[PDB]
Amino acid sequence: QMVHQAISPRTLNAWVKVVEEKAFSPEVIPMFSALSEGATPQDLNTMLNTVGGHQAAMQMLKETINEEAAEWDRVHPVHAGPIAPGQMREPRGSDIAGTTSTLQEQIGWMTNNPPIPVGEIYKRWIILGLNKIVRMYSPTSILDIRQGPKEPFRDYVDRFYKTLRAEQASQEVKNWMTETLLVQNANPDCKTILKALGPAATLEEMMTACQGVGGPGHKARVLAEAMSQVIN
Amino acid sequence: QMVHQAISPRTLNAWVKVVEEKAFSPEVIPMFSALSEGATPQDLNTMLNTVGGHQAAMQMLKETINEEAAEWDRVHPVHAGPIAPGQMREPRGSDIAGTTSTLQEQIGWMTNNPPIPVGEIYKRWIILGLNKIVRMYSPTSILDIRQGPKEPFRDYVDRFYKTLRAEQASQEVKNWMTETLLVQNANPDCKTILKALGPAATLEEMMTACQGVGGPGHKARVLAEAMSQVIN
Amino acid sequence: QMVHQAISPRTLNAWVKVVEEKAFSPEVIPMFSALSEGATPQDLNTMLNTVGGHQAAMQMLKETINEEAAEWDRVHPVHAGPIAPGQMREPRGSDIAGTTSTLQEQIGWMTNNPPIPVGEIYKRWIILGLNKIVRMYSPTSILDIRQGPKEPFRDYVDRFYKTLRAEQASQEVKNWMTETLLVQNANPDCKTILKALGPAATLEEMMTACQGVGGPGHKARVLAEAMSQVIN
Amino acid sequence: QMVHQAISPRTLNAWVKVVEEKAFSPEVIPMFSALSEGATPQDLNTMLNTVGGHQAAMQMLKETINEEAAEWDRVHPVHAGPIAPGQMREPRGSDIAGTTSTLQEQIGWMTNNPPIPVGEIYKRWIILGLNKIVRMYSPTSILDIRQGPKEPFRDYVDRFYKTLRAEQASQEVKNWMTETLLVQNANPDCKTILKALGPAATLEEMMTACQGVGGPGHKARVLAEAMSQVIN
Amino acid sequence: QMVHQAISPRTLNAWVKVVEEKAFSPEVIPMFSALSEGATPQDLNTMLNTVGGHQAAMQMLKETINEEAAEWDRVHPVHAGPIAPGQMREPRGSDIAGTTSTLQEQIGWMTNNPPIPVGEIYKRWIILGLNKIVRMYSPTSILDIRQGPKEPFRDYVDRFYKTLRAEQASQEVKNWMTETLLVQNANPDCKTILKALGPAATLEEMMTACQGVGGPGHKARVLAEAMSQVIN
Ligand SMILES: CC(C)(C#Cc1ccc(-c2ccc(Cl)c3c(NS(C)(=O)=O)nn(CC(F)(F)F)c23)c([C@H](Cc2cc(F)cc(F)c2)NC(=O)Cn2nc(C(F)(F)F)c3c2C(F)(F)[C@@H]2C[C@H]32)n1)S(C)(=O)=O
Ligand SMILES: CC(C)(C#Cc1ccc(-c2ccc(Cl)c3c(NS(C)(=O)=O)nn(CC(F)(F)F)c23)c([C@H](Cc2cc(F)cc(F)c2)NC(=O)Cn2nc(C(F)(F)F)c3c2C(F)(F)[C@@H]2C[C@H]32)n1)S(C)(=O)=O
Ligand SMILES: CC(C)(C#Cc1ccc(-c2ccc(Cl)c3c(NS(C)(=O)=O)nn(CC(F)(F)F)c23)c([C@H](Cc2cc(F)cc(F)c2)NC(=O)Cn2nc(C(F)(F)F)c3c2C(F)(F)[C@@H]2C[C@H]32)n1)S(C)(=O)=O
Ligand SMILES: CC(C)(C#Cc1ccc(-c2ccc(Cl)c3c(NS(C)(=O)=O)nn(CC(F)(F)F)c23)c([C@H](Cc2cc(F)cc(F)c2)NC(=O)Cn2nc(C(F)(F)F)c3c2C(F)(F)[C@@H]2C[C@H]32)n1)S(C)(=O)=O
Ligand SMILES: CC(C)(C#Cc1ccc(-c2ccc(Cl)c3c(NS(C)(=O)=O)nn(CC(F)(F)F)c23)c([C@H](Cc2cc(F)cc(F)c2)NC(=O)Cn2nc(C(F)(F)F)c3c2C(F)(F)[C@@H]2C[C@H]32)n1)S(C)(=O)=O
Ligand SMILES: C=C(C)[C@@H]1CC[C@]2(C(=O)O)CC[C@]3(C)[C@H](CC[C@@H]4[C@@]5(C)CC[C@H](OC(=O)CC(C)(C)C(=O)O)C(C)(C)[C@@H]5CC[C@]43C)[C@@H]12
Ligand SMILES: O=P(O)(O)O[C@H]1[C@H](OP(=O)(O)O)[C@H](OP(=O)(O)O)[C@H](OP(=O)(O)O)[C@@H](OP(=O)(O)O)[C@H]1OP(=O)(O)O
Ligand SMILES: O=P(O)(O)O[C@H]1[C@H](OP(=O)(O)O)[C@H](OP(=O)(O)O)[C@H](OP(=O)(O)O)[C@@H](OP(=O)(O)O)[C@H]1OP(=O)(O)O
Repeated sequence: QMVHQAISPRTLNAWVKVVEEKAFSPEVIPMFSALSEGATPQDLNTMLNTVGGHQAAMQMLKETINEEAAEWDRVHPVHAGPIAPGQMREPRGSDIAGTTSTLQEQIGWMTNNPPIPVGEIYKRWIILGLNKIVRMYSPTSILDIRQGPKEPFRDYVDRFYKTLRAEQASQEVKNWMTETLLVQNANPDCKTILKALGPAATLEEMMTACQGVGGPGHKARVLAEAMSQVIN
Repeated sequence: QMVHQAISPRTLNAWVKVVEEKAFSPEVIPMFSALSEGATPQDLNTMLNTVGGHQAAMQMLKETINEEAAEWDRVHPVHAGPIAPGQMREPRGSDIAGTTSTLQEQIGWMTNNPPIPVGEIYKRWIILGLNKIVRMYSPTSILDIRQGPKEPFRDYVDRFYKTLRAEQASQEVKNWMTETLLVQNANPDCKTILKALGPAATLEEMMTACQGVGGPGHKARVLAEAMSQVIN
Repeated sequence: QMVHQAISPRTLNAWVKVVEEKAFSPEVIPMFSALSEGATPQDLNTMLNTVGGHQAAMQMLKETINEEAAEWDRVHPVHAGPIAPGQMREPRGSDIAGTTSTLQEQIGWMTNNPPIPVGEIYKRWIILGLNKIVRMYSPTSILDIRQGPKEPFRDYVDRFYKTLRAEQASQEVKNWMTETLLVQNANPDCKTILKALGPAATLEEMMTACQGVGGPGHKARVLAEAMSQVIN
Repeated sequence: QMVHQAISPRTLNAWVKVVEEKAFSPEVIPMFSALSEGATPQDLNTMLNTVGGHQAAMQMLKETINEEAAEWDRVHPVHAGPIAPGQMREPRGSDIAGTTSTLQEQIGWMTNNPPIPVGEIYKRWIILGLNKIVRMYSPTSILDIRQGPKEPFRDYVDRFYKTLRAEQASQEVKNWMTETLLVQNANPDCKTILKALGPAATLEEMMTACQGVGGPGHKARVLAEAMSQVIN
Repeated sequence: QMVHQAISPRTLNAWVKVVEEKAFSPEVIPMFSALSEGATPQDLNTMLNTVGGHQAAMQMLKETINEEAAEWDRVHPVHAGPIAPGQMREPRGSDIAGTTSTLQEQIGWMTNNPPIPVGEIYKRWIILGLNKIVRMYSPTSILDIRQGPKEPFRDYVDRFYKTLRAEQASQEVKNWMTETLLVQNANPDCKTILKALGPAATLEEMMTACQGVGGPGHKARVLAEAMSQVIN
């Protein structure tokens, strides 16, 4: 037969925009519940594959799906023997998840009498994964990258640029983030030097200027400055 | 038969990441060319539907595809007469674009003898559209929203928030953009008042303070201050 | 039969020069796409084996190819039974990647009716790997090796020479890099000592001169110098 | 038969615009590869013939194509002579490039069973040529035409006007280039005289004024001025 | 039959790494002799085609191979008459070089009774070529580009950038090379001006500042300054 509730182009685009705009806020759960209703496991897998970024969250979702597939296998004992020509094989957990089943098999299960709604079962598994992501997963934010009090400026710059590469933004916005947040979120010891350097300093100049922060000479210099302020 | 070069989960995710990270920089043309080789028009349509945002760009792409389909229809004249039972209908432009053709028909055209590579024809049409986008389309940027010299502060705030809603960023990043760019990119007449308000000013207080800029009272007051400087 | 699109000597040399000149900049993706079109998986493997250096990137590419081969195996079920004498075995994921297939088998698949373009499928897998490399892989640079603020000079020298051995350069250029960058990219505490040492100092004398930096005596001496400057 | 992927008017116009806008930046390689897919060698030659200017680059491309045709002829031995009435002659290197083959022969090769993708082979040869151009060819720029320290002003003017005639620009832009760059890019010895002449000076007047630069009289005069400054 | 000593992926990669790391130092001769032993002329040609850069060296090697092939043809007289059906044609010099012989013919010669080791003969020819390269070929070096005493700065800059384009380095290393060596290896007359310009000067500003060096004005000015020092 045919699946009447196969996802339309606008449904897929709406799901993509939901993920891009809201990330994994709780709002994602109702949206996925409504956009994916009636769809085959193949359509749900398409929707899950359209998620860009958030690799850790997607791995969490995959783990949850695998656990639910194991639970399905536990509850449904394997039947051994020759299947009737009219009948078809009973779904397994991987069949529900669509890893070991074709679209035709999923449609056959969904449109059979009695019907096995593999799409809805898989949808509930995905919802469990999404709930776990919403509770547990925290996406990386370039706004959260601050230099530690004893962190070398080079390591902080490396973390900043890694997070910026993972950041969802336009290249112009990422350039503006580099120009604004990197110096601002440095620790006070490095920030003093960076401000003394001037606004026109390049990254190499900034990195050389802070290369000694925490070394013997810089420690002695700041200690002597504080002691001189005290004596005066 | 079956299509061996149907897009895999990783192929679709790579396309999604390419669009999210590069927007419509020229790099999008090779990637789409390489990620979509040998795919059916249905897979191409899926890839196009996973593009979030850039609605004007997608409208441009659709116009280009429609014009290419019209060109195909002009080149291939429709032949009147019943098709042979072992033969299938010759594709029209809409058939290549995937609008009026099913996946089975596309596979039949691609795997026939002689083959009609509808996927590759549609790929070239999409590449023409993408080239037009890369040449002529410029995405909206929150960094580009600046108050006009005579523009009311309300209108500028409205434009800023519309562009922010359209911006591809996390909610925390969007909040930071609101806290940073809105006052910064205001015109000097509003910006002096906004600075006089102080950092703690809310949006409504900021908008009330600038409500009279350009009115008779504000014009008279600034002229009076300037002539106070002059006749000092 | 024969493969009409086997890579020519100039095609292979062009690929080698692309890798040597641009490393894994995005330009590598279109170039590989155009140089390898119509080639057997054996030719693509020949092209991949000519990449000198970038071992981590090539391991990434191999992981991507293995994932795509697993996806192929998942989508193509194994058929058990006696193959027809006029027929050949259906390609598996390793067969497309060329690990478990011979050049004759690849040519037979590519030139059969219906054809299985194993070269094109493998090319898309390699393109996915190259896209991952372009996005995620960053080659080591001798210019990026700087001494940490608390790093011993000997450890920094070891890191510098390891990176220099990995660097793509002529031996004369590498000697010039040793003569220019090693002292330049040392931290301020070691740089002071190295500059006081003189331009004729050897590597052993430089390591001896900086051997005590961060030790108790050096710390006391720099502290005393700072305090003396403060008292005076 | 007929070629389904024959270049459309928009495809050819896009190729022309790509060449006009980007000259031979790396971007030309993907665009060509995308615009020329599935086309006959005749369409490829039409695409190549629309390149205006860059004659040296076109010559390099022709040399690369001839080299690839020679390689093809080396790999494919010439048949004995008994051509089957139902079969057609096997293509040579010149047939792949379309110099000695007609459109009908190219279509026959492309649509035959087994197929010989003469268009794609030729496209690979053209891509090799374009890669050579991108790597090696540098277009002449009016911005780079500067007078040598001992170059006569007449010779520099002649070089400037030759380059300007070769430059891609409108006549008004060329006139503005003449009014701006010619005096600006002269050597200091001629530039001083040109500045002393005044903005209204014509080309003939400037050329007459600089006719003596480097001669014994001008050298003696400039030396005398320098010595007079020294004595005073 | 089959060639048991066909080059493995690691053999080819080792040869590529040898050429990239050692260029044509004498170490290349043993390495090539060891990696290539027992291989067909086709494998030898692959290894030679994987050499990027050093085009003059490769031309020398090709000339040496052609002369050795001529020597082989002189020593082995061509015999007129039909070859025996069980026998194969006797190799010519081009057959040993692999230009006019297919892989099947090479394998047939190497595995015949008595055997003709065309691979070993070709290897000795290549060794002669590599020896000629090691003795007579010196690769271009960016470190060797120095401005002549009265070379115009523009010509020296052109030479520097051509050599830099030919240089085997990463783009970052080439940028650093431009930042360091170009001013450093200018002649003293231009170098004084370049230092007077300052570190922030662009290439166009440097070319304008040195455009007059060697012209009448600059010669008179420097002579006048020297005479000022003398008559001081
Ligand atoms: C052809 C088509 C119709 C299809 C299909 C199709 C079929 C099956 C599956 C699949 C479903 C369920 C399980 Cl439980 C496993 C499994 N279990 S296992 C042995 O432990 O790994 N494997 N698969 C791969 C299988 F089946 F192919 F083997 C699956 C997918 C998933 C959909 C999915 C994506 C996701 F993110 C998280 C999920 F929970 C499920 N997509 C992938 O898995 C590929 N992926 N994975 C991960 C990650 F690791 F981060 F989670 C990532 C991807 C990514 F999308 F690239 C993206 C960056 C993130 N799609 S179409 C048009 O969409 O291409
Ligand atoms: C079921 C499935 C396999 C399928 C399919 C499927 C089938 C056909 C088409 C389609 C293709 C070509 C043309 Cl030429 C037309 C057409 N020509 S017409 C009379 O002028 O409108 N109509 N269609 C709708 C048709 F065919 F249904 F009639 C099409 C699509 C397109 C793919 C596409 C997306 C795109 F962005 C630009 C394109 F050029 C083509 N997607 C849509 O069209 C929906 N869309 N449109 C637009 C816009 F208008 F902005 F461009 C937008 C969307 C959006 F994705 F929401 C996104 C915000 C942007 N997908 S699946 C798993 O992928 O869901
Ligand atoms: C004879 C010939 C025609 C052939 C062939 C030939 C045949 C197969 C393969 C191969 C292809 C695909 C997979 Cl998926 C695996 C696999 N999968 S596995 C079980 O997990 O390891 N193994 N192979 C080895 C196999 F098949 F032989 F078993 C492969 C290769 C690869 C080509 C390749 C190179 C590459 F860099 C990255 C790739 F993704 C694929 N070359 C190698 O792999 C050897 N290599 N590997 C790595 C690394 F580890 F860094 F990635 C490195 C090399 C290196 F080249 F030395 C270089 C330093 C880097 N070539 S010829 C003229 O070319 O000599
Ligand atoms: C009927 C029709 C459909 C056709 C065809 C048609 C057929 C063949 C060829 C051709 C193709 C390949 C080779 Cl390898 C040779 C060859 N090899 S050879 C013995 O060394 O000269 N000769 N030809 C002439 C041949 F075959 F006709 F004899 C060719 C062309 C080329 C296409 C081409 C253009 C190009 F720029 C660079 C190329 F590599 C290939 N166009 C020309 O060559 C004319 N050209 N050449 C050069 C230059 F020298 F600068 F590169 C220039 C032109 C120019 F366009 F004027 C432009 C200023 C530059 N077109 S159409 C479109 O006319 O209506
Ligand atoms: C298909 C395959 C199995 C094969 C083969 C294959 C077959 C033959 C040959 C060949 C061998 C010997 C001679 Cl004596 C001649 C010849 N004699 S002649 C009439 O005077 O020119 N011609 N050939 C071309 C022939 F045979 F096609 F006619 C050859 C090559 C050579 C191998 C080679 C490379 C080399 F550097 C120096 C050599 F001495 C020999 N590679 C080329 O020639 C292409 N090349 N040439 C030169 C240069 F000119 F600089 F030396 C350059 C290249 C380059 F690689 F691009 C690189 C920049 C340098 N490869 S595979 C997988 O490897 O692609
Ligand atoms: C009589 C005078 C008024 C004064 C009073 C005394 C005097 C003084 O102290 O001023 C002693 C120094 C001299 C003699 C001047 C006169 C001028 C000359 C002269 C400027 C002459 C032109 C010559 O130039 C050339 O030959 C051109 C050149 C490029 C070198 C070439 O052709 O190769 C040079 C060599 C540059 C000299 C330098 C010596 C002095 C200053 C004298
Ligand atoms: O007590 P110490 O044995 O002398 O330890 C010191 C000291 O650590 P203490 O807090 O225990 O005193 C310093 O201070 P902390 O950072 O750990 O708070 C620390 O680092 P800093 O000097 O940068 O502050 C480092 O001192 P050093 O920089 O010399 O490594 C360390 O080791 P030392 O014994 O070598 O001084
Ligand atoms: O000074 P240059 O820029 O190099 O050019 C030359 C050159 O001088 P050099 O010795 O430095 O090369 C000539 O040679 P000399 O006599 O000084 O040895 C000299 O005179 P001659 O040409 O007669 O030999 C004179 O050349 P000119 O007669 O043109 O003045 C001079 O100046 P120019 O740069 O103007 O040629």
